[PDB]
Amino acid sequence: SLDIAVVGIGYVGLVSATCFAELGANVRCIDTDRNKIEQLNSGTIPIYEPGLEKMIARNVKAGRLRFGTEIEQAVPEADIIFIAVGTPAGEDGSADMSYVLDAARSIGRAMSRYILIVTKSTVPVGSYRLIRKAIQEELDKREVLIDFDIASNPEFLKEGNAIDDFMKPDRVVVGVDSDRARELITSLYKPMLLNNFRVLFMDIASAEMTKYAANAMLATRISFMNDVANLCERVGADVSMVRLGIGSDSRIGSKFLYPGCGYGGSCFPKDVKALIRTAEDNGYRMEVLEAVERVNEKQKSILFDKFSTYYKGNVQGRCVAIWGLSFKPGTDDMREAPSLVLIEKLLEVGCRVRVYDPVAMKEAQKRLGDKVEYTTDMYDAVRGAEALFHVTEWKEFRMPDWSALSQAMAASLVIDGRNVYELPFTLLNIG
Amino acid sequence: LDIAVVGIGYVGLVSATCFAELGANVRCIDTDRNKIEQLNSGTIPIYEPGLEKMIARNVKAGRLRFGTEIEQAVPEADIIFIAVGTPAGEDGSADMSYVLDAARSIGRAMSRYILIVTKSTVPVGSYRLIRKAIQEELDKREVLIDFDIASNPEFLKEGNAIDDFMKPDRVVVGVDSDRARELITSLYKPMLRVLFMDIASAEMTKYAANAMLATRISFMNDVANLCERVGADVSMVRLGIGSDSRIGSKFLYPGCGYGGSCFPKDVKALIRTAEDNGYRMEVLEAVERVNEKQKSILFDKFSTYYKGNVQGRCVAIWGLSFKPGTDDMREAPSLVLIEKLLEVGCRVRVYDPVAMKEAQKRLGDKVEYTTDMYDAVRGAEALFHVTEWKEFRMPDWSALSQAMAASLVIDGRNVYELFTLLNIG
Amino acid sequence: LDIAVVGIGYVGLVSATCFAELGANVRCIDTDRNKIEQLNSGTIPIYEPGLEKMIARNVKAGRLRFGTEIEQAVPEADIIFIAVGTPGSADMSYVLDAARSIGRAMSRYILIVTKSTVPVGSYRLIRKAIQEELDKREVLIDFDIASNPEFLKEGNAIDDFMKPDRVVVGVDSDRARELITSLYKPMLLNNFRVLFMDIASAEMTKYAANAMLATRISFMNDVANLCERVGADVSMVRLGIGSDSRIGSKFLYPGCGYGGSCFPKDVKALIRTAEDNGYRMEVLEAVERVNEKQKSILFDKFSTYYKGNVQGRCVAIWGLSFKPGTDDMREAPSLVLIEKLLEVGCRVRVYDPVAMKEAQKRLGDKVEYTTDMYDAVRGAEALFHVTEWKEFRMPDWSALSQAMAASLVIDGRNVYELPDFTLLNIG
Amino acid sequence: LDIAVVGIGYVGLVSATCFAELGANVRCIDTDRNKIEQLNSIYEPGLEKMIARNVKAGRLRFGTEIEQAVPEADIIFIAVGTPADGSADMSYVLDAARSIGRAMSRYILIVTKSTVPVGSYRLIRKAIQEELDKREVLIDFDIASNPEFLKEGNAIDDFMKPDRVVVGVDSDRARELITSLYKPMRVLFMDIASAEMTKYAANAMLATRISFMNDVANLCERVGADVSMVRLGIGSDSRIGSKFLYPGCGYGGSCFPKDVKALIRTAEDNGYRMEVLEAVERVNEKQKSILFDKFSTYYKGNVQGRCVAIWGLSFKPGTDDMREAPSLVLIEKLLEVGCRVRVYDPVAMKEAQKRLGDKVEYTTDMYDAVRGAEALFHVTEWKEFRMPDWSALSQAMAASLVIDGRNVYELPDFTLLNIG
Ligand SMILES: O=C(O)[C@H]1O[C@H](OP(=O)(O)OP(=O)(O)OC[C@H]2O[C@@H](n3ccc(=O)[nH]c3=O)[C@H](O)[C@@H]2O)[C@H](O)[C@@H](O)[C@@H]1O
Ligand SMILES: O=C(O)[C@H]1O[C@H](OP(=O)(O)OP(=O)(O)OC[C@H]2O[C@@H](n3ccc(=O)[nH]c3=O)[C@H](O)[C@@H]2O)[C@H](O)[C@@H](O)[C@@H]1O
Ligand SMILES: O=C(O)[C@H]1O[C@H](OP(=O)(O)OP(=O)(O)OC[C@H]2O[C@@H](n3ccc(=O)[nH]c3=O)[C@H](O)[C@@H]2O)[C@H](O)[C@@H](O)[C@@H]1O
Ligand SMILES: O=C(O)[C@H]1O[C@H](OP(=O)(O)OP(=O)(O)OC[C@H]2O[C@@H](n3ccc(=O)[nH]c3=O)[C@H](O)[C@@H]2O)[C@H](O)[C@@H](O)[C@@H]1O
Ligand SMILES: O=C(O)[C@H]1O[C@H](OP(=O)(O)OP(=O)(O)OC[C@H]2O[C@@H](n3ccc(=O)[nH]c3=O)[C@H](O)[C@@H]2O)[C@H](O)[C@@H](O)[C@@H]1O
Ligand SMILES: O=C(O)[C@H]1O[C@H](OP(=O)(O)OP(=O)(O)OC[C@H]2O[C@@H](n3ccc(=O)[nH]c3=O)[C@H](O)[C@@H]2O)[C@H](O)[C@@H](O)[C@@H]1O
Repeated sequence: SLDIAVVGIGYVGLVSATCFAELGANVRCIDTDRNKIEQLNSGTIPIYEPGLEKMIARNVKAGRLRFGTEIEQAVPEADIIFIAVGTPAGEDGSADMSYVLDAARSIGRAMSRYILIVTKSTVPVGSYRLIRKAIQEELDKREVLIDFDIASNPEFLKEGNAIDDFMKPDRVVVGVDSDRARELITSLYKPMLLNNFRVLFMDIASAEMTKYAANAMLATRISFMNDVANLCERVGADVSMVRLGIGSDSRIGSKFLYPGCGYGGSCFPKDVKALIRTAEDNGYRMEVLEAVERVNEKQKSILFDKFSTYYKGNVQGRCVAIWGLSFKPGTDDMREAPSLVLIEKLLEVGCRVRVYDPVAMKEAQKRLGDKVEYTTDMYDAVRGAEALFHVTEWKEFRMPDWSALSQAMAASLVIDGRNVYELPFTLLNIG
Repeated sequence: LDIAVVGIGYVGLVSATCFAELGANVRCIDTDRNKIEQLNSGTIPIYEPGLEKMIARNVKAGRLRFGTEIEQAVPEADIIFIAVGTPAGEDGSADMSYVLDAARSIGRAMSRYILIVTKSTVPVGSYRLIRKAIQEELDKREVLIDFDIASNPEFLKEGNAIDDFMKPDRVVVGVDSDRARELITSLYKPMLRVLFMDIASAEMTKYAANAMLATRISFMNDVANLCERVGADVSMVRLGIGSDSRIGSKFLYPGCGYGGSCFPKDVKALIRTAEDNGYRMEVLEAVERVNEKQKSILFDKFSTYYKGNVQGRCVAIWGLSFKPGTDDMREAPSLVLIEKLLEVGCRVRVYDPVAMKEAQKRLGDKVEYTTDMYDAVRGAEALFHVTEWKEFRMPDWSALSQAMAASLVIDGRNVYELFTLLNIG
Repeated sequence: LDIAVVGIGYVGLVSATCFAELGANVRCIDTDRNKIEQLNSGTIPIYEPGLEKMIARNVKAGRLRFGTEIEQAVPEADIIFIAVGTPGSADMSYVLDAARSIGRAMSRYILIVTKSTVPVGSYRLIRKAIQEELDKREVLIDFDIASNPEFLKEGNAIDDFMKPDRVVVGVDSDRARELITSLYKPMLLNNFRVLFMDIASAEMTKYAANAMLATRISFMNDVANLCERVGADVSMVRLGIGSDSRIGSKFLYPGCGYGGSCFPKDVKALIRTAEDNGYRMEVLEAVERVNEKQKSILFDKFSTYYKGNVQGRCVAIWGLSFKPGTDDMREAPSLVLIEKLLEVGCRVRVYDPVAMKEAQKRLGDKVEYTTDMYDAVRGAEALFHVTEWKEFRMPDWSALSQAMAASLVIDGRNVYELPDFTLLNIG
Repeated sequence: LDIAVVGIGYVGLVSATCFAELGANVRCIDTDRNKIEQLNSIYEPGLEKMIARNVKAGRLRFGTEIEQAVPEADIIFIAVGTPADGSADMSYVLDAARSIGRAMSRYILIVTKSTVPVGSYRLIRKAIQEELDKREVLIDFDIASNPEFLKEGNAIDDFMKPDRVVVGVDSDRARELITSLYKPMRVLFMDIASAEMTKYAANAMLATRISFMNDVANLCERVGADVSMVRLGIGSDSRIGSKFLYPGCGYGGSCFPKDVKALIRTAEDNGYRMEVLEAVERVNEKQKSILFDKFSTYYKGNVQGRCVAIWGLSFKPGTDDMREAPSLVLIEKLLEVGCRVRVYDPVAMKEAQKRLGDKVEYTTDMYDAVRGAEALFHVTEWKEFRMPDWSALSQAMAASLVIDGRNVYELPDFTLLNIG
């Protein structure tokens, strides 16, 4: 088989460790957070990633998945170790490499024999050199002579579809600088990729850049379509028709062209900013990406502007309802969510904000406390509301009872940030 | 069906010819007597593979005829297509004079119901101006004749237009009446993926499509330029991101920029449309800026290589057209490179298998026109590969090195693996 | 919309639950009162990925309710789906029973949509059955009938339903088209890929799609079996042909045959429909012959390897369900293997992550049920890998070698490449 | 690279010409001096003009002597025909192999692009080696398989923009050399036998789809379903795909009929019966009788002396090729029962005359064909037939009956019969 260690319990580490176990590997998944580690082991933590809770539980029961807090205990047990720790934005916008290098030093401190270290974390081009050096310095301090290889294997799964994205990926990208790493990685993924061995091998630097360019291009599709939607509004065109009209060109493709109230999540904002910053360090300005960022920042302001413009600037103190708080459907994650930008402005003007999300309300309460009203379901939310904002397109919002909404609301006004509705109400949307 | 098509650029000529191929009776019209004259004698006014032969058989069969008079075509036609150019106007706006000219001729000549379909790339809302122009001529003549207007944008590439027309990824049609919808359906159904929408949305679709493709290129050019500074391989990065089905693997090639008669003008026109409406298209303006800078990269590589010492050097250029498979040199990256080489007093030898006459019209005696690729490099201290014509793909490196004064190749299209080779990313 | 769905099989349960997840009010009906109680309470095990949790949340939210009386749900429904069983002649009694019940309860216009796989022309009998009940009641009420076959596969049912390649709908009225459009438009955010056709063509499409899938498989099994004899690699062949965009890369995997109720049922249904009309489906008859023979291949390789002397040998089987992700063993290749093993007197140890309770219902004490994949192989002289559950993918071969009496693996799904073992596979 | 290509059918001529267009120095060889004289001075879009520019530019040359081309080439392609006991005729391929062996002066890579049965590469090596042996010379060489996937009449596009390139090799030297050839122009490397099998399996799968759809169409007719709607309904499943699902009056051409048969024969020689393919073949043979039978049934068996018209003779649009054409089965049966047959094809009429002589009347255009016709058969879906003037047809015909073997027409007076 393989013995695999994974460092990190973010989506990436948790999903990857769990899926490798599901595939028959013996896996140890490690993190510094002892509380969460014990809860993952016990099955006492709410998990909203579809299928993940049961997949963890079955692989723990089967004895193929174990959770721990000590990298130094896992290293001598593993044939391959994946660094899948966070790379959040640093104070100046560059990728914060502190957690990645902490893991690398721990690996070097505990190494007992040859091991392959694979960096799955999103790390700037050249990072593999810093990781290698950190590991080697620890071996030197120890005065030991132990062989190892490093590789890059960025992850491309999205929150909300993580297991399917991991188990049936469009491709797997792998940066290597050795035959040994290529062989070991081939043998790891060959049994998984039954349709076609679609592992793309390349040099390490190129694999690291690939992750940045991918997320940057996705963000660019979205900001591009946002600018087009906003223009459509002024000239009397229908952006959903335009989307169909251009996505049908096979050179463009039909996915990730949805305009709306912006992209959120931790990843696109942090990764676009880090790539911009890597470029600046090298004397280069990334003008397309700078524009994509500016557009997205403005787009997160539009829902409030629609609401205030409908009411001709008279919105102080009104009651409103919001459907959707998470940054996208299928998660409790609210990092960089457009909902928070809307909420913050609504609070500045003293609105009474009633919120509902099928999963993210505990996270919302962690962020907002008593500043908003938490409601039991979508219909409870709209009681007495003078506007309804549809911000995150969870499936339960898709087919509302408009009659019931109209009876419950103070004013029959819906502002759709995700362009899902057609009325049988005044409906405002993007484009 | 009896169809008229106005215009004999690739859009009008290819659509007219293909409609005839499919069994329609087609009259294709233009104001240029000389070009029509050549078409009547079996010579095409454009460089389009397979076209002259397709015309020949369809003229012989009696399904295709050419003319210079809209007013004689109109009374015979069930549907007339406006497919004339909409080049950049003086202020970057789409020049609508040719389109409205055609619209007015149609209104002068109309005798009964006709559907007018605009295939020309026209700004959103142009259908309203076109209807008004037609109505005004009907009003002058004091006649009472209904008509419909539709948008059917073109997605053809010069040089591969027949294949693009005959096997399209989709057909986009903007209509505002059932009668127009039924009539266009009956035209396309014996060919075929048909997207019906309102007229404004069809007009916008054409600009948005062209703008997204330009966007892909400028995006990849910024990535390529960064790759160079950080030691990543942009060919591997292209493979790595294009393999995601959300992005796709086509139209991701970095190089020395985009040119032609379509992207620069359509991107400009869309940015201007925005400005007229008090909106700034931020992504597109940045896409435009990146592309303008990218057309300077080849010369800058050359100059940096010779450490700024370039005066009086002989150089050779492979490729002059803005892309392979055409004589078209509008906004070509080659012209930006040549302009700069000339400014610093380089001796410039050029070869293109198709575009040399067009180059000669543009440059006169300023560059040396050579007979073949190997003839171009004789005595050269730099070879620039600017346009990726197929014949340039497998060069004899011995034959080159022993003919050139210096074995330097600066590849603006990332086709070559080995001389010193400079490339993009 | 207020929607009713009759039937609590894969198709009925998944459609009902997904419609409620999308915000509709849904009543889901079946005669089985015990199972209906367990569905409302969230107390029946469900191995369809995601389904148990989605049912529970929609029940709790009040969008999904299970019941036993169709006649209760009809006056409250805008659309009613018939998704009951139609178990090579089709038993239509369940569909027509539902149709009659609808006719007895109808108070106003309703659209009746048949999602069950039914013979071509069934819509005419369904309309006639409903009308008889209206006539008997002396009521004059208009209604429409439609066909909306289901294309989901077991093990991926929710994703298949929520993000389908297409939705096929047979209709004969604008009112029905408009109503069906209003149901699906909100779901299909990427593009509206509802294909409207006449009702008979929608019925035929369901059988023809499944029959084409079966045809690809039997085609590749004949190619794999030839590959063994001429020294070609069928995995390289699959890549070689699947890369032609006119062919495509999906459902080309040769193996120990196709199972499940659906492919055999639907291939046979077309064969029989042809015979009923003086025709013969020659390609499909061959596809079925090839599949029958393919289900003997694993045993034949085992016997040949031991030169026909196999009585009294212990063997182990990994995988019992007809495919991974279900407990469903209907027409499973595992059962054909097990039968032949028992017919020659081999001792059979079995393991499947999910299907062992079903296997015990089917086999009783005929085979030994084991606790995990490694327990299964203890003392075995051959290991058959029949159903490619993921936990089987990366085995500890040394452990297998130590536990087994002989290191022989016979792989009916072409997943393994050896790192001491002998590996036999298909092509 | 210096490349030689042996064979001047569309496979060899297109491959040779496309290699030259891409900058290679190419010598293209055939045994027929007049065809080579013509070329230095087939029906295929764009190929005439591509040959001309590459001959002028001195990258493409035609010759009759393999012997002269071999010591000049880095890579030689065998691209001669393997026409149909039913097994593949290997005589042309082996002739080329022996000539290469007779001429070799140094290491060369021999690439077989001809469609050849699994294991043929062994015979090819043996043939070349025996010649080297006869000469008592010690020269190493490699052999590879590189099957072609070109469709007649869309061949340049198929070559230049292929879905994939398939290469069977048994040496790293061959792999590097072939990689160096294609990279400047998605390449699947495998062992040689798997490459040879891939070609047969691909064509057999395409045939299978057709016969599958023809059985479904014929059934649709009997149960009141519309096979065009069924085609859209099943091809929209991404597992199936929407291309190459068109029922009609059968597949023809040289390729599918002979390759299906050859594969069936390879299997028999190996003690295996390909039951799916044998059924596919049977269905297609019967399908080519469907048009005539629809005509005879329509007229209640009383057909002697009636005049009929046929639109389309070639096995498919875009070619003059009539090998195994459904039109020939239709015409032969029409002549048997004493019908008078008028034909029109925009390209294939000279080929038809070679096969039919004076047995049919050749006409000038689609309208001339239907004059006094009591049935019009649409057999090959050439584009000029797509928007007929149905009034004009009505007036010219003796009876307004159209029998469509390609399901292209919907009527706007006429009776239309079609397949499914
Ligand atoms: O680096 C990462 O970990 C991941 O980041 C993203 O995944 P994620 O941010 O979880 O989710 P997405 O589905 O990309 O959504 C991002 C945001 O874009 C928005 N969005 C998405 C698509 C669209 O067309 N329009 C649009 O506004 C979403 O609603 C959401 O707010 C990428 O999609 C993953 O490939 C990548 O692996
Ligand atoms: O390349 C990959 O990543 C995927 O390849 C296949 O996925 P796919 O070809 O999309 O097929 P599925 O939709 O997962 O399964 C469809 C049918 O094919 C069958 N199948 C799949 C794989 C295989 O090797 N043999 C085989 O018969 C399954 O049993 C099932 O009935 C595998 O089934 C997945 O485990 C894997 O994630
Ligand atoms: O509006 C039009 O009539 C046409 O404009 C373009 O066609 P065209 O400009 O002829 O040619 P492209 O192949 O799109 O090339 C445009 C430019 O981009 C460059 N390019 C193209 C692709 C690429 O990946 N990278 C890149 O630098 C080309 O070399 C060329 O300079 C579009 O591709 C057509 O879909 C459209 O119909
Ligand atoms: O009519 C139905 O209810 C369903 O029947 C099948 O779904 P199902 O039988 O549940 O599952 P499949 O994944 O199609 O598996 C069928 C069998 O084929 C086998 N298989 C599948 C794919 C393959 O390439 N090779 C192969 O042997 C599988 O292992 C399994 O035994 C169809 O795939 C669905 O589209 C259809 O809706
Ligand atoms: O047409 C359909 O059946 C599918 O269309 C979309 O699916 P898809 O375009 O494949 O996108 P997903 O993978 O579901 O989502 C990708 C990203 O796009 C975003 N998205 C999706 C839909 C939308 O309207 N707007 C939008 O921004 C999501 O928030 C997510 O971040 C819907 O999101 C699916 O729920 C639906 O089943
Ligand atoms: O071996 C070869 O050289 C070629 O054989 C065929 O090409 P070809 O026979 O020239 O033409 P096809 O377009 O495949 O048509 C074959 C026959 O099938 C019929 N056909 C095709 C497609 C269809 O859906 N239905 C159908 O009846 C056509 O009318 C024609 O009679 C294959 O398509 C090529 O990929 C292959 O390279």
